[PDB]
Amino acid sequence: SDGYTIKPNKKVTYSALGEDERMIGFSYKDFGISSSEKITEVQVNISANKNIGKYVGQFGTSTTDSANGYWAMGDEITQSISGNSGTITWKVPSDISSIIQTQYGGEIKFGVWWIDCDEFTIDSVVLKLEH
Repeated sequence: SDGYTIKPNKKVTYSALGEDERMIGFSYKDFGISSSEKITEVQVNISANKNIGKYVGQFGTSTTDSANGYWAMGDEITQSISGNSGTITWKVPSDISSIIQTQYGGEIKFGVWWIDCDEFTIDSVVLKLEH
């Protein structure tokens, strides 16, 4: 196949997150992804009880690269969502995609550096695969 979805229904209140808690992690094992498959894009679908407004954040991922601490982050993303639901997309760079570690507890992390609406729900996280 060409992708996997999880539906965590995870409520997040940005203002209640500590400085060390702003990256929300999901284990790759929850998706059912094979170690043979390469991720090209991650989508986070969110909703709120009011207009979402601006999100600023970054994604991070476990990797197999021991010399770089088994971890990589993507570019900062700024996105404005005008209504009560929307999608944040990370286009994964090829050099990161080639070393993502889905096994042995590897995680994809969704960093929220700011969000105008404060409280929101992560309705789904979608991995899109190279094909």
